[PDB]
Amino acid sequence: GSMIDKSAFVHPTAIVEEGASIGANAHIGPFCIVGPHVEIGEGTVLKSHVVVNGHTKIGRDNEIYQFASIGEVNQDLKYAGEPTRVEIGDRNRIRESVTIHRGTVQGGGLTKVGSDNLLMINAHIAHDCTVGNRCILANNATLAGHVSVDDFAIIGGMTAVHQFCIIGAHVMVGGCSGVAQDVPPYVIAQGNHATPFGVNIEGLKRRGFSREAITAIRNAYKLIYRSGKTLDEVKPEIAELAETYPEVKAFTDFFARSTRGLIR
Amino acid sequence: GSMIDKSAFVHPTAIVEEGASIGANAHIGPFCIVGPHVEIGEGTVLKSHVVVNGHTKIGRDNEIYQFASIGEVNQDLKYAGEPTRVEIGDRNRIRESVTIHRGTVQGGGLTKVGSDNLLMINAHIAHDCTVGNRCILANNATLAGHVSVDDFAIIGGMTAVHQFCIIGAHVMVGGCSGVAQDVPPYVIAQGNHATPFGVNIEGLKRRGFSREAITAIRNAYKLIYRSGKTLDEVKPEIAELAETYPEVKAFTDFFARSTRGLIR
Amino acid sequence: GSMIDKSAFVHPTAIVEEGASIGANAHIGPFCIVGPHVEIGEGTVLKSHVVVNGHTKIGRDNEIYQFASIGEVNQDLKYAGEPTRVEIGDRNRIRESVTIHRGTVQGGGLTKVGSDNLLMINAHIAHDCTVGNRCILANNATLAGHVSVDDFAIIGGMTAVHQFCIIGAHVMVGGCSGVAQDVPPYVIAQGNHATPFGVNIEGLKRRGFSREAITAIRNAYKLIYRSGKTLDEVKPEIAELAETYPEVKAFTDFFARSTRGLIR
Repeated sequence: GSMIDKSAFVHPTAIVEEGASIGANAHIGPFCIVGPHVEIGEGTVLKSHVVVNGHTKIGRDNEIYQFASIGEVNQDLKYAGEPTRVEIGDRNRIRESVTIHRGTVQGGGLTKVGSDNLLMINAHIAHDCTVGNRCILANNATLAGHVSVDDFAIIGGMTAVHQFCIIGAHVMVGGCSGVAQDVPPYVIAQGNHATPFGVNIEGLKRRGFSREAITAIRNAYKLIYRSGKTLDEVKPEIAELAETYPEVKAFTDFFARSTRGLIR
Repeated sequence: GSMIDKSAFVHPTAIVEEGASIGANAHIGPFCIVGPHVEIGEGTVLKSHVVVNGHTKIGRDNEIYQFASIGEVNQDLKYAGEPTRVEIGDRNRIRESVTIHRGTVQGGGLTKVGSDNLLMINAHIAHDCTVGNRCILANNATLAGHVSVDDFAIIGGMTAVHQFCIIGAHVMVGGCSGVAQDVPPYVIAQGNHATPFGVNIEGLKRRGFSREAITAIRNAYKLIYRSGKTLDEVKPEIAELAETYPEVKAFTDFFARSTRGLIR
Repeated sequence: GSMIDKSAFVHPTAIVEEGASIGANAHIGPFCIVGPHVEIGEGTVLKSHVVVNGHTKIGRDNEIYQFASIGEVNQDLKYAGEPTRVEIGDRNRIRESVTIHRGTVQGGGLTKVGSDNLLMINAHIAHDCTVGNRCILANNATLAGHVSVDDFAIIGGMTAVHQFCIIGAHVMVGGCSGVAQDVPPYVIAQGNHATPFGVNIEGLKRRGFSREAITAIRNAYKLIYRSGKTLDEVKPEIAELAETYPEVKAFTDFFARSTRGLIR
């Protein structure tokens, strides 16, 4: 851009600073503020009273509700105004009072959110987080700095995830929990600090996983949590199992990324 | 209406859409948005920065504080824009960032709030909830879909009530709790998941319950929780006790509505 | 004042009521409301969408983010509109949706916040609280009425502190906690209800405490929590220890103020 498409609507009370890019059939509602380094994709709606600023790219067909703050200065004590970034994909529902903060130089400079996510009232995405696709952050859920939340994962209401933790794909974290370590893919976690409670079987079933994939995932879970062996001992057994059941590879990929140890 | 009473005040910066009904001596503050299917009763005040929309009826002498969202699209994954409803009674104090969402077709189409309630900062009332009269939802308290909160009940700060649960009349739920089942009237509940901790005796005393009513309620509580009998066994004993002490009937009425089992 | 300094900026969309005092190089952003009894110090910024009202004094070089409410009517059930007060010092970072409420007549009439504090998203400071200097209240942290939070103390995310409690200097309260009694200075507290978990040693080290001061503080901690003696018995032993190690005096000063008993 730096231009507002002729088919975009900008409310007379909104303040869209010169340099902002606004795509076709987007809608900027009353009392919105949009900074000059913001890009808003085709079909995206900011309902009213939304602040979007920083070097922030937002994709298509998003709906962003009142009192949300996107691209804002993060809460890291070292941050000092560096031109860091936020990227948000397509078809996200970003509800009232959601906060998504910009990255830090030290943390890699980017906070990223994928597509088809539901971020419920007052959900918080800290500096340097990566949220994937089709995730749900329930009311008042909070991701601290540098947290990853992989595809399909759900974070229950009033749950806090501690800095640097990885929440694996298809994880379900129960409400009123505090997650202090990494959560392998496909697992249910609950408590404070959260501990594992088996495989997210209902989730996998609903998402079309085969009988064989669910059994294999359960077997990888048992290797980690029931076998009594060390993680070092089970890593090759899991890779071996993944030679037949491709879904089990998700564990191997996760172990490579994990830095905080596993919830146990 | 669809009209604004001559004695109502609408701030020049507020946006009240044609069709909205606004009663005598009501006050719509700066930067408020009021949709065309909203009705606002006599004496009601929207302080500033309030969004009210949907098919939403609001009674008299309410005070609604900045950054609250009333009548908004709910967070149910099946909701698709159906013209569902919110009803709010009289003399409620609805504090900053409160969210009250509209109902779902599947859930019965109505979210309802009574009168003389205090909804503290960031309290959340989900689709299809029913809050009665003289209730208190403390800071960050969250009601999931289809939750009932009966007269005089108090929900402590940072407490989540799970979908479909019934919180009985005069219940006190402690802070930092997660309520996963139904709570009988007159009971104190605390923890995650919350468990019963006797009768809300101080509450009943302050509200003018007689010595005999408090004793009778304690006896119904003991039948449920101390006697060792099944709920099926105690139901007739409680109804029998209610033949003398009318306040005990609240239990019978509650059992008829309960669907999630009792906190134990 | 009651005047706006010639070097202050007030956005054309802001509503600053006649009588408000606004200092040099202050900045009142779009859609802000500032009441007539507000004083805003030199260099203070209200980003946008901020409500400041009541008899409220705000110092220099503060940054107050969107959707924060400062000076607002408190949530005490007895409050009835009395002209009570808020005082806020210098160089505070007050993040999105923070609420700081005015005092009560019964509680002493003042809510006070010092300098160099970080109040993270949705932090809550109730009527009659006193927050000192260099404190941190993390996301969704909540102080109930009449709570004191002394210098350097940190309150973790989603943590509630109960009414009248004192949190001592250099305390660290972990996330997802509920603090129901007083916390001595220099202590780590965690849980619901929170219990003590030793001295905040890492905090003291980073803040430049000497080897001897840290040892002495640990010895006072052991007197309270390990010795098996009553608090009455240890008070003179702690005062005796403070004759050599001045930092230990913080305990004696704290005991004098404490009213709720100690977390144990």
